[PDB]
Amino acid sequence: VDESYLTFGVLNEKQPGFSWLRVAYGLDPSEERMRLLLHSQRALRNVLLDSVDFSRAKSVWDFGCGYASDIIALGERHSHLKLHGHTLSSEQAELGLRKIEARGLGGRVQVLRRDSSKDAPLESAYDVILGFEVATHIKEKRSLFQNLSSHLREGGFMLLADFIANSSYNVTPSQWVELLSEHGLRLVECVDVSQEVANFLFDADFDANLTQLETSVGISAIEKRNYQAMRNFGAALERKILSYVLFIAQKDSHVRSTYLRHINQKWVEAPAPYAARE
Amino acid sequence: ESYLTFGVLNEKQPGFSWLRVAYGLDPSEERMRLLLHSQRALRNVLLDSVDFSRAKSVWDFGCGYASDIIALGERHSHLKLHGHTLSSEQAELGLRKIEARGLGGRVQVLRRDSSKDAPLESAYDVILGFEVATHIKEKRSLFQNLSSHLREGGFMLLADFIANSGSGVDVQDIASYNVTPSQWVELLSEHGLRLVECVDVSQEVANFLFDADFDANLTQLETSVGISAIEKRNYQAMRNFGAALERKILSYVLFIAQKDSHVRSTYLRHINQKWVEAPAPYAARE
Ligand SMILES: Nc1ncnc2c1ncn2[C@@H]1O[C@H](CSCC[C@H](N)C(=O)O)[C@@H](O)[C@H]1O
Ligand SMILES: Nc1ncnc2c1ncn2[C@@H]1O[C@H](CSCC[C@H](N)C(=O)O)[C@@H](O)[C@H]1O
Ligand SMILES: [Cl-]
Repeated sequence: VDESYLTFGVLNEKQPGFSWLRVAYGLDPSEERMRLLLHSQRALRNVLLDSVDFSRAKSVWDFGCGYASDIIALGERHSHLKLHGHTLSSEQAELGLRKIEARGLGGRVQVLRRDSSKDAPLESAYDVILGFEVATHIKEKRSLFQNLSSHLREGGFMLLADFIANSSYNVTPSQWVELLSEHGLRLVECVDVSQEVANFLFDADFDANLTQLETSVGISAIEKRNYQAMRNFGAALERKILSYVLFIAQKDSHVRSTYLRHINQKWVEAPAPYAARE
Repeated sequence: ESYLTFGVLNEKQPGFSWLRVAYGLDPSEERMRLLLHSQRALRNVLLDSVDFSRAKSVWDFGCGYASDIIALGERHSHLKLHGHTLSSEQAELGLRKIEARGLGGRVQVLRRDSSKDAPLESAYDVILGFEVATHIKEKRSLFQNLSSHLREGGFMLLADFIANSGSGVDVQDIASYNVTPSQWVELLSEHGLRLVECVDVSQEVANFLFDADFDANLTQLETSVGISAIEKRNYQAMRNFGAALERKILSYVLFIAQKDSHVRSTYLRHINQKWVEAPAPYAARE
């Protein structure tokens, strides 16, 4: 089961019989529920990717790329792009290589075993940097954002999907403003998808389905634990303890540091609700 | 003349008369201080967005008597600043003001039509337009000329007007050709201009312009001082413009935009529509 089937998605309403886990693992045979799973996951990614004219981009850096599904998809869609992914796992980089070669993308899509908090990437200035739920797993956040912003083209896009702590490593609204502002990163938009991700994750039969999943399919103690966290994460979004937010930012060395903090505060504290889009 | 620009007051000030204070009929030093502070506060909404130490060239595409670019030139000694004006005599007066301050090298005023004529430089870091586009009918010609001479990532800073009703398309003398929210979205997006922010200062300018005794004050100005029919006409137009803001037939909006050739055109329209339809209230500012 490709990692992309196990990502978050956005659902506008909870669907009474929907279980993301049963559908992703093919345990639910409903063709409509499968198309809903895939659509919701594509819709979440699209909030970020629809901002970028990739026909005018040359290079993309995913600084926590997993099994490289996102850069593989972009590389298949835009044949001219060079895409570089970072992972901390030597084996995960090997699995990503295998997927990349099997799709003929080996010439321009790479996965490197590099620590994005401290290891420079291949290119001096990327057009787009992607991070789907990576920054919250990284302790040295200023070291990370220094490395990211140093290797981002002026005017280049940084596209993040990450969490805000409203009260692993949780980041408060005021901390996000400073992390972005200190590194010359100007938000174009924040989009709050908290409730819609909570809707996607809500599974009234979750514990039953997770057990049923573990006898039918084979899932490791690691995988089981990871899915338990996703369920708990949905509950935290429901309770508004956390927010799940999409950040569309650009490198901007020409805005004043006080004005940069003004406009980043506007978007971090008053993100656009997802339900008001087209 | 610069004492006759608009300012922002957060609430109506009883006994404050922009006309009495500007001319000196009111000898209050505190009120004179308020008048200048309010006019600076309006400019600063736009000017505070730009790190001018990292800018090299500024284009004021409708510069009046060059007051704005002279001030910027004296604050930032490295800046080149170019102003455009339609008349012949305004340029001459501006250049004399410029030369009287030793700014002749760096600051220039040209008689050029900004809707059609190319500026001196091919790519400015900042383009300024304080109530200029409202006097320019050929909006697409103008914005093509502005954007094609703006650096990638450069700032365009406009003080201008959104028409909210049919009556607000033309407010006599002060705001001649105002366009609707949807027309603003198209004018900006078609030319690769992305809003960072819109700031609505309508009510605070109406507060600045409010004078319950304007008529009596205007007659005193004619009695004590000498003003021409063209001056008298402009001052009544400013009073009536303040009333029009109170009726909300138009909005006085500050636009902070950047040239952005890399954002998708559908997304560019989304984020420009957000700011034109939901501008930040000036009052929410700290
Ligand atoms: N400091 C760091 N440098 C590089 N990669 C990191 C990292 N910290 C976490 N990661 C990577 O982030 C990934 C998991 S975080 C979430 C998964 C990822 N968004 C995806 O789409 O698959 C893993 O590949 C992990 O190696
Ligand atoms: N098409 C055009 N090209 C260049 N300047 C123009 C213009 N249309 C109007 N202007 C200029 O805009 C100015 C009037 S609008 C006045 C506002 C000006 N920013 C100021 O502070 O004084 C005049 O100088 C006029 O010549
Ligand atoms: Cl004109």
